[PDB]
Parts: sequence; C-alpha cells; structure tokens
Amino acid sequence: MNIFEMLRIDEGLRLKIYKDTEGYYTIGIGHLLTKSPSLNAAKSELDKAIGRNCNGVITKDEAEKLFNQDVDAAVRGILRNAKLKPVYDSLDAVRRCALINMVFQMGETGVAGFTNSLRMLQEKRWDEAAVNLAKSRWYNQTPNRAKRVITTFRTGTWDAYKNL
Repeated sequence: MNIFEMLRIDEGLRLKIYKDTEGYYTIGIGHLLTKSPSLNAAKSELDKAIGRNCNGVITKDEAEKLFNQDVDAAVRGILRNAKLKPVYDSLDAVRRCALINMVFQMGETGVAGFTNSLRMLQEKRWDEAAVNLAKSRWYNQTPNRAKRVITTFRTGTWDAYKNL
C-alpha cells in the first residue's frame, strides 16, 4: 500500500463534476475546484486546470494527472511548512502517509491548526494523539475516513485499509 492507493480509497474517482461532503464542486480523485456555488465557476476552473474545454467531464488520465499534482503539492507543502515539517521528519514511513492524507483533505493551514495532536505525534504518544485527533469537526463530519487515518497514526500499519 502507498499514499496513492490510500488516497484513492478515501476519495474515490469521479469523472464528472460533483459535490464533495462539504457541498463543494470537485472532480477526479478529490480535486477541489472551487468553494463557489456556481457550477459555472466550477466548469471554468476545470477548463483552466485541464487546458481544454471539458464541459464538466474529464478522462481517467486527466484525473490521474491532477491527482499526481495534488499529492506532490501536499508533500511540498508539508516540507515548506514550519509547523508540519518537523512532525513529518520525526515520523516513520506509514505515519508519514497519514499526515499527507490529512493535508490533502484539509489543507496545510487546517492541519497546522491541530497544535496539540501535532505535539503528541512528535512525541510518539500514539494513543494520546488518537484520542485528541477525534475531538474535531473533521472526525465528526467524516468519521469513517477520520477513523482510518487515526488508526494509521495509532498503529503505524496499514490495517485500516487492508479491509477496503
């Protein structure tokens, strides 16, 4: 299992514009297009992103291309972030995947806001951090996906996904 497979399980693949859990316009493998209510604003962002007139629809290849960009950007974002980098550097390979997942879903800024959980992870207090992470809007809104991520941080294994 790797970050790509992990995220492909959590986000799904959709070739037509769709609304995410938060009601935002998305396409592909969790690629947010706009927080704007206009489908037209969405279709415009999409064409800009692909470089063609897509008319709200893309190919598998296009979705994967966006996906590669997003994971790359997520990684680079963590490495450039003063709050995130140190945590990342302190973690083992599987747990690193878990932080990437959170950043991909919630953005750098959002994850950087989990001050206490970050501190616990850095200190390798697995059980404590799992409990703290669950006290969030994130967990209440997308509980199955959050539990998967949380178990990943808790155990350092891919058990939560070996099911799926």
